Amino acid sequence: LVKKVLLINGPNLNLLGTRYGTTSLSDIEQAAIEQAKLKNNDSEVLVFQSNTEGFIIDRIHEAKRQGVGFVVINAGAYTHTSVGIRDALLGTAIPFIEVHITNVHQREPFRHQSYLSDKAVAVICGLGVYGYTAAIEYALNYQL
Amino acid sequence: LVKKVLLINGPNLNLLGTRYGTTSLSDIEQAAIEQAKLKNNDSEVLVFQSNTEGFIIDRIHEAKRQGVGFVVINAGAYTHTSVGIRDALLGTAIPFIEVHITNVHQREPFRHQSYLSDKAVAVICGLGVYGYTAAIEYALNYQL
Amino acid sequence: LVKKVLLINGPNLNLLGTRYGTTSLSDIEQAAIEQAKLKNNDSEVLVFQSNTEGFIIDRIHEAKRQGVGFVVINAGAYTHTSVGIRDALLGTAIPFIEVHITNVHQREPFRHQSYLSDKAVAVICGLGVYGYTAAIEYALNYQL
Amino acid sequence: LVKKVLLINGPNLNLLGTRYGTTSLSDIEQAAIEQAKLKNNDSEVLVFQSNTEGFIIDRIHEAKRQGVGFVVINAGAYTHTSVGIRDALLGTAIPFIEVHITNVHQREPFRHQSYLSDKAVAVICGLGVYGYTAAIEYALNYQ
Amino acid sequence: LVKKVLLINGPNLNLLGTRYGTTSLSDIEQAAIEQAKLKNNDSEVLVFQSNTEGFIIDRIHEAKRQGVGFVVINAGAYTHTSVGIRDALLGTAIPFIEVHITNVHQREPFRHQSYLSDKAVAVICGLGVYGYTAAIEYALNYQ
Amino acid sequence: LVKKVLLINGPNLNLLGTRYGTTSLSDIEQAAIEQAKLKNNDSEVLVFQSNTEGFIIDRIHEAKRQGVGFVVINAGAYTHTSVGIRDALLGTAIPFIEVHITNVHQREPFRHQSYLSDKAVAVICGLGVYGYTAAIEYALNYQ
Amino acid sequence: QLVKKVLLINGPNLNLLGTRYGTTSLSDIEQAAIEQAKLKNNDSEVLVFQSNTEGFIIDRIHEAKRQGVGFVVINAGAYTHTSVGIRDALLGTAIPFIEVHITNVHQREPFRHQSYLSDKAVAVICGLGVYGYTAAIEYALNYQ
Amino acid sequence: LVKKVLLINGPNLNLLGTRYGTTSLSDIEQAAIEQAKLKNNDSEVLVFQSNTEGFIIDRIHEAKRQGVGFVVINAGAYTHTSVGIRDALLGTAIPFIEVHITNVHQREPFRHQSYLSDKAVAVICGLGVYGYTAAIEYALNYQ
Amino acid sequence: QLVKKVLLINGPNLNLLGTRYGTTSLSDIEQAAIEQAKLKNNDSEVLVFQSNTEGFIIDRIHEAKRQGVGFVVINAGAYTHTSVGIRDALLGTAIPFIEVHITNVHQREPFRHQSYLSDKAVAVICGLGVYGYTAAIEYALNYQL
Amino acid sequence: LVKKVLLINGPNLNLLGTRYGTTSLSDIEQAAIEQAKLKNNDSEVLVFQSNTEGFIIDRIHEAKRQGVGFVVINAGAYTHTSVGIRDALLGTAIPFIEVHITNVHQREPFRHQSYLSDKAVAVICGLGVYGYTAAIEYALNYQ
Amino acid sequence: QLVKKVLLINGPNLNLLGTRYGTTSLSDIEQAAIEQAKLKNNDSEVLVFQSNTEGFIIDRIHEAKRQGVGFVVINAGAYTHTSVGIRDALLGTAIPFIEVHITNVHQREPFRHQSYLSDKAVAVICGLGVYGYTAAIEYALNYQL
Amino acid sequence: LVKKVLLINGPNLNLLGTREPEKYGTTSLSDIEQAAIEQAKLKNNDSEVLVFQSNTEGFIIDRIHEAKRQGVGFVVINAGAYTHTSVGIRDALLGTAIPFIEVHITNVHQREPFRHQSYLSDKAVAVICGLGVYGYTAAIEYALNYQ
Repeated sequence: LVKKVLLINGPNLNLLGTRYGTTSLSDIEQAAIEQAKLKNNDSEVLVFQSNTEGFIIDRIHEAKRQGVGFVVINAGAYTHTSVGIRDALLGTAIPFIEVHITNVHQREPFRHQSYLSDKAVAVICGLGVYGYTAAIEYALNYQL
Repeated sequence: LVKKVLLINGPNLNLLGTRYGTTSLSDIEQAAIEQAKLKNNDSEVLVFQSNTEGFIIDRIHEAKRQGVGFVVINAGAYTHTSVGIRDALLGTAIPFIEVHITNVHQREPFRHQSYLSDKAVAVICGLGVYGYTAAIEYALNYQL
Repeated sequence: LVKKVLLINGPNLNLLGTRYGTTSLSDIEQAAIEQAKLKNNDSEVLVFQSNTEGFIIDRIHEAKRQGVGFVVINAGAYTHTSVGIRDALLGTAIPFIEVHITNVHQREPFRHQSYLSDKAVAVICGLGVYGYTAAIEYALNYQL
Repeated sequence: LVKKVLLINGPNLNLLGTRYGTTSLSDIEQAAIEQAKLKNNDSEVLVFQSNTEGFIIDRIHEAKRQGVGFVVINAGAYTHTSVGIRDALLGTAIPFIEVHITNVHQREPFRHQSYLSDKAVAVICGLGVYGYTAAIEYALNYQ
Repeated sequence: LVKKVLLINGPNLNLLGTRYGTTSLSDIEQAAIEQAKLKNNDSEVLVFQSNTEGFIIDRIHEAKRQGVGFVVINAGAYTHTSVGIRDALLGTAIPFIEVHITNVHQREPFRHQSYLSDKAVAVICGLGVYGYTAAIEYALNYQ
Repeated sequence: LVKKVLLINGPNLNLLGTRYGTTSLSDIEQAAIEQAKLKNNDSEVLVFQSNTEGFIIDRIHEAKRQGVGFVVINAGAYTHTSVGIRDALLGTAIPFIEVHITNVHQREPFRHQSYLSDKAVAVICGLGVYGYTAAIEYALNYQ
Repeated sequence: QLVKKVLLINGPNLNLLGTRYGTTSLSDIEQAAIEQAKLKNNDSEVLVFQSNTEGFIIDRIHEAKRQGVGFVVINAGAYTHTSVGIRDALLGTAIPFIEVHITNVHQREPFRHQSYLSDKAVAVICGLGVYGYTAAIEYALNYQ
Repeated sequence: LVKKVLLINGPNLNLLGTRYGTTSLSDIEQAAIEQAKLKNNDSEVLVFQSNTEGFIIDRIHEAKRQGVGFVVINAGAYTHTSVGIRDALLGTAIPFIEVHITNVHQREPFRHQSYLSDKAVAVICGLGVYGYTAAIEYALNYQ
Repeated sequence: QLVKKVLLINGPNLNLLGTRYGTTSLSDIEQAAIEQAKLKNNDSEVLVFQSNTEGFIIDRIHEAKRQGVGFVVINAGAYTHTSVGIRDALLGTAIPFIEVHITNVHQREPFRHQSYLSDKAVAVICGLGVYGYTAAIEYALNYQL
Repeated sequence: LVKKVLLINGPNLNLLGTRYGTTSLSDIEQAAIEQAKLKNNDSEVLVFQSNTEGFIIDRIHEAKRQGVGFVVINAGAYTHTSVGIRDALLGTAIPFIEVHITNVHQREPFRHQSYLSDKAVAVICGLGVYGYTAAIEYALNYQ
Repeated sequence: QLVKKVLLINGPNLNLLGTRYGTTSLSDIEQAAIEQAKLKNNDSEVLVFQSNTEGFIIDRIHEAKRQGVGFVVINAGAYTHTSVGIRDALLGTAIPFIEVHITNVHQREPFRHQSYLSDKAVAVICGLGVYGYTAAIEYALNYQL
Repeated sequence: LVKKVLLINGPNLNLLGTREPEKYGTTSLSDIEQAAIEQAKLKNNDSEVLVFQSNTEGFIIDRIHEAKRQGVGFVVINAGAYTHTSVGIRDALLGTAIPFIEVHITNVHQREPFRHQSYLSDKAVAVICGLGVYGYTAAIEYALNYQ
């Protein structure tokens, strides 16, 4: 049963929500950190965001070294474009759930393809920032 | 916020799990009925399952006629095939979440297309039975 | 010269117009009946609606045994998914007209496919409810 | 309530029915001029036919200078090839109905694409010549 | 060795042959029943036909409840559109054979797609009604 | 047998050969006129070229009034784009042969599609200017 | 009035059955077929052919026509997906035919789903194992 | 470097902008004329507009004949349908720039394919009416 | 100078015309071609070949190079649509060629629209019936070497 | 009107033209800086180039923080592959024009897809370096 | 233990290298490979085959199995793009194989980018010139049974 | 002949040894690099192989530029994932005009269709794929012998 979970957010996700509710990246991350703290059995949620593909891959490599046992990832645009992230998650063999805040199926068809869905444990989309909470409950419940 | 959610499971879903955890349709429906009751506050989850497309359309008209304010739906095979169910939801104007117990993106490509996906609030898939639970949390916090 | 005409409407048609002018399914049916009576030569239009594919197929079967000479059909969603309805029409050998109240060509690409059009005598589409009236005028003047 | 309708037929339509019942283009046009005549209230149906794409565009342009409120068009072959005719109807903002005498869905897959349908108010096909009468009734009743 | 075989006919099949021999669904149902009697070894063929998808699914479910060990199915139209029936067969885990009386490959390219073939044990198409007999012979020898 | 043949050339072909040998449109037209005249049996080849689709359809219509019994056509770009010409040949019911001077399959993918080839008696393409001669022999021998 | 002379043709690689799933050999299938016919008291016959070379199979079909063969039962193996020349020879000699496959090709790589025989075959039996041939010979020996 | 330039506008462009600001085709044609007059070095910009494919092909041919060195062209609908125009600019060998007032990639995906882009010297599009000015500056500066 | 030696190849099943739609046999065609050259009365020649086997037609094309053949007129029949190998034989010996189809292939099943020859042939005549061959031979006999 | 404009150039662009006319990236950057000074009203053009997708994303976020009013961007390869750059421009809501020095439609089919075009204000491609000058002129005139 | 008996197969047209782009011939490549095994000095052997006829290459694969060939290195030429029959022969006899192209097919017509061998091959080397064959044989000769 | 060869390995390749060993083997990236370096040493004519690996697209592009500056005359590259996604790498290789060979350790053609497209293959001198680590050695022989 998983104690170490890493939340990753991809490009542009630092900009929520400067433009549709004031919910920021900082919020999501915090709520995730606190989610685990509150199980009080040393679960931990580590957090990372970047706009660089390679850096997200670097972070995933790091995660394995770190004994991270699950990843909740919202790869933002990189979902549609990055085989590299897919190969990283496969490569280090860490199970993961793909999060999208909005319903991608509502948008441009290029967004309906993902390089993560078919290898994710699960894909949550359009559940809002709550979608990160649901993934993290799943994660903290998953057998090593 | 919503007070009346309706859970629909489509064809074959009565068969779980006769064949991969001995978790029944019956269990899912129950857990959900409970989920709302435990919210203390006049929330309620009605349940339906049919093998027949027409009858599921019928149930969706029925749901509007009785003020159902949100649907959580696993259409099973019908996700890939039922334009009629999409139009029943659209035509009654009830928001909905598509559930899939398993991760469809892992399966045959025909199962990658859904006629519900681009009109749903969200689509949760591969989160196991838990996915009904998170659809229901969301539903019960959705404003009318 | 055709006496017995059967108007069929498909799934969700029961629902006009509760959401765009207060023109109900019931109205269309009535108008269609009166059209045939108001012809004075013992013409007649029978009416049917269902949300179930199988039921529409059955109704087309009895329509043969009942000697119906022509069918005017708004199949609603089943236009795009029902090879059964198509085969029933071919199988009983009743000529038909496909009706769409609104212009399907304005809508999502999937709705441009029909399983009726290439077998229909005509396709009227976007002419509003008057679509029915023109189909029936045409029906009534077609040679048995 | 619309009063000035223009019936447009595209290429080859001049040749019905020289090859399935003696019904000429000239009949369809006459029936349509007379249909408005009978409405009894200062409706009018103007008629046009050409085999030239630019000419049909030219016509649609002048339709708007003339205050045509609605078009009923059978673009013939141009249904499947003419973005310009689509753009003319859009550019002058005249609502329209698309008519085909026979049921194109019965014919070659190339004829299943139209550059009109998705901008048309309605599309009637396979209703035979009655298709035109039906479009006009509709036209004469619109906003 | 399999003792209980279910024969399912889909939508419109009740209509053979009203219009291409004098062979009805009732006949095909009856051949099939006798065929298993004649074997002598308490084999059994149960029959079903329905126009409704959900009802054919409902039946496949019942079929497991009943110990049916093989299904010979001519899904008619539903071969091309019914993922629900596919999942019923997979979900009850009853091995099956897809029959078509006529040769689907000779027809509209949409009829070449099936939701059954890739999971069927065999597909027989165009062998006429005998198509059913072959499928039952095979059924009655499966382990 | 056919006596009256119409040679049509589509857009731009007025410009051979100004850029892969010196042969001009009026050379080709000359040769066709004489090919038929030199039969010595009151055969006749009429010639036409235009850059306007509409006018090429007009001409194919006149050709029917004229009793023209076969058409040899090189439609230039219109091959790839004009259902209207297709439908004029079909609508007047004149049989025709499609001629491209250069081998079109050697060129851009779009030029592989034609709206004439599936309705033509034949397609000669890449046989140089002589393609027009072979088409006219063939024409002049048809029923 | 029924067919007497029948040609069983098997294509490339089929000599190799079953040397890798159970010891039923090509010669087995060929002998069973010969004996199927003789067992009819009535002068039917099965001729047998196998070849790895396309041209030779096409030559054999020409020869079959010279010999007054009224029906071919063919398993073209790999050539089913690649030989227009074989399809054109059956069409060319106007001999009817049933296409056989021992295993269910629909189960396999999508390229194997397309045939140059199916749309001109009388029937396609595929996946009925070896009995596939037997049933094709019954049908054949009963044909117009 | 190039002295004589032909600005062509295709179907429907006569209508700008009667319907989205008051810049008329005529304003554009003028500015372009004036643009080349101001260079004072003897440049010149001829202008043409038509709704008929054939006529634009004719015009392109005459421009060759009168030593036009560059063509700035907004073909409207014809970009997406006219292989005939492509073949005219190719056949008279005159370099050319494709202009679109509005950003075409924002619209219906059919308007994404163009039978000019891939042979044009440049494609300017969505830069508004200035699209024409820059095409011409570029034109007037070209070997 | 001009091409003096021309090989006519016919592919599979074409031995069968017209046993099934006028009595014009494969042999009639080959004779006619042979006669066409002889009649230029100048030491031109048409050599004729037909097989049902892809390999053998590839072989024949190789031989043709050895023999100094300078042009091929080919009706590959069904191999038109399936045979990369014939295409590469013609490319690899670098003999120029004309594709001939007796009937109009564009009138038939969509798969017959594709050819592995058309984009490398000097020309493709198709639908001009048997005269297709005569025309390809006139062209070939006038081609510059 | 806009005062602060950002010139972004993507990967490989620092290599011009080290292989097709000596015009370096520096040259283009200065021209652009200069264009704005000479407007004499404190318009300002900022410049940035990177071969790293993440970093161009960083830059666009930074531009927003700096109150950049408009972006003129040649994303080089990243045009065809980077949903991230598009979402950064969408995310910060800075209007932009896409530049390509060469005419990309002349090149491989993949270079015909852009993840910028349908969201850009305009797309200039093939005017060579003047392309940047035009995009900047336009930019500095945007309200 | 390790593969002792390797079969080198070359498909249609390859017999014509290099008659048109450097003088290296089929025979050269064959000889080179025969010697490669000889030098290992451990009773390894390369057998060689070329044919333009598909069926004959299918037959050669069967014969190989009967002979106990344990690896095939094949440049099918054009048949790569068109022969399910060849593919099914290597699958059928279960001999592991490597697909060679002398030149880089990915640089050529798009049809040449599809192979019926690649997804079943151990590796595919292309554009590595005639060395391609040598690299394939080195690998073969180290492959465990 | 060529003297300076640059071996580039793309993202994830640094995990050779651990990464998906059923598919990629258990020889580390470091061993592949050392083997390459020594391959050139042994040609005994002052050939040299230089090595580079990054998870970052931009960094690989930077490196390819750096290589023209240092007179590298040939590239042997396993772009990893970037084979299927990086037009930018392709443009860097084309912009510096350095010849290259595309290496795949596994046979990509047995894998997901996405992996059958490459943005290097059609411009590479050769593509070697599925020869496992030997792949690298053979691309390096090829380079060291190239004009």
